[PDB]
Order: sequence, then structure tokens, then C-alpha cells
Amino acid sequence: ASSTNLKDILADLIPKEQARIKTFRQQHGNTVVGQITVDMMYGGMRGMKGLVYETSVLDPDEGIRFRGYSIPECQKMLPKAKGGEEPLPEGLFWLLVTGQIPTEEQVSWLSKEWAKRAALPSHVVTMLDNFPTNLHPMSQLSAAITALNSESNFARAYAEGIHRTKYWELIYEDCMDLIAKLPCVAAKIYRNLYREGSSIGAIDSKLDWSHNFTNMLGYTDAQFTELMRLYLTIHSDHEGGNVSAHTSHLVGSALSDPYLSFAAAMNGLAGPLHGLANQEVLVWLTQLQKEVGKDVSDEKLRDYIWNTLNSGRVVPGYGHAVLRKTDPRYTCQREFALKHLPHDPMFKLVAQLYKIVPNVLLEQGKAKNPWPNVDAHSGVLLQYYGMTEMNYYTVLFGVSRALGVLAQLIWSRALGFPLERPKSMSTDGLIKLVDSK
Amino acid sequence: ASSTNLKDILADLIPKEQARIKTFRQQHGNTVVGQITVDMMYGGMRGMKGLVYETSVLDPDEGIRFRGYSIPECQKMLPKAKGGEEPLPEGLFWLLVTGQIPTEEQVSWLSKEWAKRAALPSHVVTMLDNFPTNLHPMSQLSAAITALNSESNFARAYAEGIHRTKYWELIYEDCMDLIAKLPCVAAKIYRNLYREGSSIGAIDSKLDWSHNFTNMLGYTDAQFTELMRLYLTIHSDHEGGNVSAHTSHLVGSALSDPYLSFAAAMNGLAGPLHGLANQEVLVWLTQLQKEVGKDVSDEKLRDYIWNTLNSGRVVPGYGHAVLRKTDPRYTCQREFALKHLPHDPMFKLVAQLYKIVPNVLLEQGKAKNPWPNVDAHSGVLLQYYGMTEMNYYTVLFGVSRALGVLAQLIWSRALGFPLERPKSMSTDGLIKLVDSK
Ligand SMILES: O=C([O-])CC(=O)C(=O)O
Ligand SMILES: O=C([O-])CC(=O)C(=O)O
Repeated sequence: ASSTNLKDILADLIPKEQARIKTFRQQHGNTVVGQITVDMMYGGMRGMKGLVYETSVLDPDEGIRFRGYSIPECQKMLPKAKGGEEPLPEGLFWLLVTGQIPTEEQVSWLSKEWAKRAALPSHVVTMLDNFPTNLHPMSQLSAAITALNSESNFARAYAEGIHRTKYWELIYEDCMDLIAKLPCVAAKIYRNLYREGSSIGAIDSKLDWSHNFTNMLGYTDAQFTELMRLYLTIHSDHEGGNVSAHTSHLVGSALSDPYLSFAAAMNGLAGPLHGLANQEVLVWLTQLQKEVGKDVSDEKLRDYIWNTLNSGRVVPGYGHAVLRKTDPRYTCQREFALKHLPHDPMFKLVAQLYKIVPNVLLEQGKAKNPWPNVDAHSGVLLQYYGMTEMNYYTVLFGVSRALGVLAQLIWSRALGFPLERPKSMSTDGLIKLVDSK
Repeated sequence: ASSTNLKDILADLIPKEQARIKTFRQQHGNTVVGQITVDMMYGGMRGMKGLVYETSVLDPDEGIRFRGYSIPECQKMLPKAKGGEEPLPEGLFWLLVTGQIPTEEQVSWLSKEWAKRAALPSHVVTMLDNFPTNLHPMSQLSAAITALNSESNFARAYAEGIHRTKYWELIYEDCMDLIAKLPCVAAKIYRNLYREGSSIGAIDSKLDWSHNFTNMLGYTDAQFTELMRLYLTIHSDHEGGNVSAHTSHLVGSALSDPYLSFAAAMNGLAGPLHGLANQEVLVWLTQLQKEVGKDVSDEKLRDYIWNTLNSGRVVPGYGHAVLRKTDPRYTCQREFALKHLPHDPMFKLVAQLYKIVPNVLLEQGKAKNPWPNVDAHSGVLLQYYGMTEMNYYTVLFGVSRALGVLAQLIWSRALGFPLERPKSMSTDGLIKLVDSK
């Protein structure tokens, strides 16, 4: 007897693995895994292996798997949206949380539970309508989300003294609600900014997560909803040790609720060095669209690329911290591209940035990975579907990234992972360390 | 000729140190400071030396220094305010930023520039009047912080392409505007909340920061304006390692501006395992004040203690992260209380924990530090001056906590410290790490 619910599922899973890493730590706490050096401790933990985190692992060479589900494994193994071909993101939140690949049914449950949870508090909406147009879609988007910590069941619980065991639970209810509300506040920025006067409407609970949002933005093309579904699966989880995810993990660990703890992280994502770069290639691209002019040879186009380099600047959408190969999450976006829009002026000037850009960082050897991003090529497809307001681009990114981040958050509070308290050192005293000692 | 301005000092100071830590890493990049072990990796970076950080260092046995300045070296060598005895925190910001203890003038300078730079934008005020009474003053707080970043100069600079070199420079001006406006905002949340009705009126430019605050809080006791100067000193910096400091430092490294990058941390501090536990000694202190009753022995007091311990709970104001000793920030406030409230109920019982609690954790050795906090102590004094809404206490903290955060941040953007991209490890891949390899 009985039917579907991720909570039950978890209550079975959870323990088995508390035991499981316990035997591990019994045996191998004893183990020196890496080494800490002065360089790393000057250079922002690059290679310094700091976290445990389950909800994804990146490979330099291969990259992002999701159980070990490589995006192309997911692409075809996670369930599709009744009339489409894309990885539909309830099937992904399924995957990461349980290590299992779902039933379509067991996603429908998901959809219709999120878009049951999917109701916005008076005040949020007030505040949101008050937001001045001069205010970034993202400064906005945290402001609401940091104010959404009114609906927080966990934060409610604690202050009345829920017992340690439990913790994972209530944050299962808060998260589930936040991923649910998220979209509406995504859409409800966009529309108070860019189409400024019209309603973000109803929720058909006989729609999926992705699609509700497409409706709520006021976008009408079927095909853009496949794209949307698709972004919404590859921006999701991309290991721990990135800014946003690491933030959230961290502000997570002092037992601050998932509302507060997401919206700490989008300020993670807000960082032009984290998220903005999305938005920023097509900044450049309007910049190259002007300032180098309409139609160029790869010479002034390379002089333009030299352009910005020499001007001390930031070359977004090429290279990557730790990814030493092609981001699957480009290649991912390509085959989507080749398949609905191969006819585009910025599309194929993306198969043209596809042979010139890095090679100016090969000329340079700036940082260690010459190959394509995810920043790159998403922008180009947004425009195609007539998403053009490139500030809003990282509102999108947070919406997809909401999947990941709350995903581990449930796991850390079921796994009792303590408080994120490093050791920091001073220069002067580090000077006393290495040499003076 | 010419007069006072931290900026000028900075442009002499900054290079000297770039060069400095330059040589240092040419020689000692190659130096391994210690080890990465699996328990550290499953147990929250405990000893796991992850930073270099300037504006303060904390020793186990010794605790907080500021340059090498202990709280007591401070209490005196730092300039005090015009008929009063207390470390005046414009001289504290001074200390950290420059490496040098100030002059009373260039604290006059500092006061004066702040009380200039504390304008408040329209749209803050709107939304701060829109905050409903069942938000916390810190959910309330951040949201209006993260909005405030519309008044980010650096956030504007970057959009147009300032040069890398320049970076500290714009974050100078943003932070200074922050630490400036911040308390107007703190005060405005109190006053919307608890004082429900009345304006937060003046800023008298020839007053001091802490003074003007007390003035806008509605608080007319002279004595509470010492305690304040003082509080605001010892809640400033406590190295990098902690949540709020490390959070900012993080979202900082992502070239997100000061506002966006403070606010994230304050949720970091909003954590019950962070800052809320001011509030939650006095949480239990109404739960002493009822539930074991008015006048008790240290039996059914001890009982009291053991009861929430066995109920698995958290016991605030005792123990700590890294401090294996009696906080300087305790003994600091002790010497105050001795001088202005040796008559109190909740004082002398504030030494009534002062031989009982950790002893039951000495029964337990629950964690590794027997001697007191700062959360311990403060919150008794605060009712002593008639601040009582123990919710707000943790708004109190972040006001102080804006010094140190905006403090290091400036030195990070001038030292051009990169972006904190650590390495996260999953279980199963940890599993294949240690033992399988
Ligand atoms: O891992 C990185 O450094 C950032 C990244 O690509 C992500 O957060 O998706
Ligand atoms: O360092 C700790 O973990 C917390 C602390 O005392 C502080 O943030 O002031």
C-alpha cells in the first residue's frame, strides 16, 4: 500500500549513511588527505581540499556528475516533460537528494508539491512592488529571500527547542517551500522591472516547475520552455567549493535557516566574479557589437580581445577555477543550439569565439584552463528567445542553483556536520611561522 | 600644511605591504603550514588553517589582539570620548586599518566623516517602514542592507571598467559610507519595532558615532553611552575564522561590493550558533527566571543546567571554537560591571554561573573549553541600561561587527587576494581517497 513522498524516502536513507561515514571516520579520521601551504593560504584555497559535500562532484578533466550522473547521463536518464526531450528539474532534485533516478510519477509528485507550496507572503510582494527600478534584480532578489525567513518552519522550531536529531526534517519543509516560492519572486522581479505593470498570474498545478515560471514571466514559446528546463538542470549543483554553494554551506552551518542561508549565497552569486559574468559576456558582446563594430575580422576581434586584457580586465566565459577541460555545460548548450537556432548572428560568433578567445590566453597562459565555460553560450540563447535584459540573467542562475544548494543543506543537518570555523592566520605571524620558526 | 584622512595613509601603507608579502611568498610559497586530515574535513575546518587575515588574531590562551593590542592595551592607548573613560571605536577602526593607534584629532576626523556620510536613501526608509512586526530586527536588518548597495560606488565602477589596482579604493569609499549609515538603520529597526512611533531624528556631527546612536535609540542615560562605546569595541573583530568574518571575506572575494558582502555575513551572524546566543543566555534567563524559579540554589540551578543538556540542547555563553581560555571580552565587561552595577540580581548571578556551568561540562568535557564567552556577559548589562528586547541584541553585535568586516575587506581588495575556491570532497570519493588509494 501507500504512495509518493521524498521525506519517507530520506528517513530510510539518512541513518544508513550516518552509520556509514561513522565507520569510515572511526577508521580514517586518522588520515592526512592533503597538504596546507603558504601559497594556498594566500591564494584562496586553490587545491586546498576543505569540504565534504555530496550533492555533486566536479572532475577537472571530466567534470560534473550528479550521482556520478554525468549531465549526458542525466540528460537521457532523468525524466522528460510530457511532449519534450529535456531533463525536467524535479527529476534532478530527485537525483541529487537520493542518488536515485526517478519515476515520472515521482517527479510529478514533486512538481505539484512545489506548486502546491508555492504561495507568496503579503509583505514580500509589498516590498517587491516597492523596489526602485534602479536596483539590481539580484539585490532585490536577496532582499525578498532574506525577508522570506518569516515563513521559516525550522527557525520557528528552534526557538521552541526542537531536539538535535530532527533538524534535517524542518529544513526539509523550509527548503521545499523556498524552491517552491523562488520562481514567482524571480518572475516577479522581472515583470516589475522589465514589463512593468503586468501580473505574474496563477500557478497551474498541472504544470511543472520550470513551466510555471515560463508562464509567470509571460513568455509563450514552447521551445523556450525546453531551454529553460535545460538551464534549470545544468546550473544547479557544481560541487561545493564555489562561492555561492560554499557560502550557503557555511551560513548554513551556524544553524541559520535555508531562506537566510540561500540569500547569503546570492551575494556570493552576485559577485561579478561569481555570477555576473553571464550577463557580462553579452555586456562585452554589445561592447564588441559597438565598439569594434558590426562585422569584423578575428584580427580587430583579437585586438579587441587583447583590447580588454591589457586594460587589466576580466575575460568572462573562458577558463575556470578548477575545470581544466571543456565544461560539459558548454557542450550541453551547443547541441541545443545546433538543434533550434543554427542560423543566429551571435550564435555562430559563438562558434567563432569558439576558436579565438583562449588562444589569447594561450598567448597569455593567464590561468590554467583554455577551454569553454557555461557563461559563454547561455546568453546567446537567451536573446534568441527574447530574453534580452542581461541584468536579469543571474536571477535565472539562482533559480536553477536553488536546487543544489538546499540539496546539501538537507544533508548536512541530517549528517550533523558542525560549524564552519577555520583557522585564519596573520601575515606578520605567518612570517613568524614558516621562516622564523 | 594639510589635514586628516585615512586614505592618504593608505596609499603609502598599501604598496609597502604588497612588496612585503611579495618577497615573503617568493620565499615561502613553498612552505607547508600543516595538515589536512579527514576528521577536519568532516568536522568543520577545526585547526584547519585556511586563511591569512589581517585585522585581528586570536590566541587560545591569550585571545584577541588588534595589532598586537590586547583589549586592555586598547582600553587605555585608544582615545576616549570627551568626558568618559571608554575606548571610542572610531579609534578602534583606526588601530586595525593603519596598524597604528590614533590621535584624538584623527579620531575627531573619523567621527566627523562618518557623521557626514550617514545619509539614508529614500527606498531604505520606505521598506524599513514596511517591515512587519514578526520579522527579527536582523532579517529586517540585512534586507535593508542588501538593498542599500544601490548606493554602492564600487558596484558602479566595476560596471564601467575601473582598473584592478584601484580596487581597495572604491571599497574604501563604500565601507566608510557603510559603517557610517548602518547604525541609522540599526536604530531605525528598534524604533519601528519596540518604540513603535517615534523618529530617530538628529545626527549631530560634533558628536561621536556611538553617541549619536544612543541618541537615535531614544536612550538618555550617559552611562549607557560608555558601555556602548566599549561594547562596540569588543564586538569588532575576532579573526577571520568565524562565520561572519569569513563569510564577508568570502562574498568579498567575489568582487561583490561591501554592502552585499556585509549583509550575507549578518545572516551568518544571525545563526543561533553564531550571534543569536547573546539573546539566548537571556533566553534561558527568563527560563531560569520562571522554570526553576526566582531564588534557587546551585542544585536545582545545576539541575537546571543539566536538564537542557540531556535534552541535547545548546548552552550559550560557555565555551568556544578556538579559545581554550576566559575571554578578554568577558573580563573586559566584568571590570565595567564592578564599577557601575555590583548591586544586581542578574549581575551577581552573572557570577553565579561563574563557578557552576562548565563544571557540569567538566562533568561532560562537551567541548574543550571550560572558561566564559562574550555572549555570557553583555546581555545582563543591557537590561541594566534598560535595553530589554533580547531579540535586538544581535543587531547590537553587527553594528560593532561592521568595523572588523569592513576593516579586513579593504585590505583584501588592496592586497588583491583572489577568490576563495576550496576543494570539496564527497564521501564516496573520500572513501576511494584515503584507503582505496
Ligand atoms: O566551481 C566554480 O568555481 C563555480 C561554478 O562553475 C559554479 O558554481 O557553478
Ligand atoms: O570566533 C568565533 O567562533 C565566534 C566569535 O567569538 C566571534 O565571531 O566573535
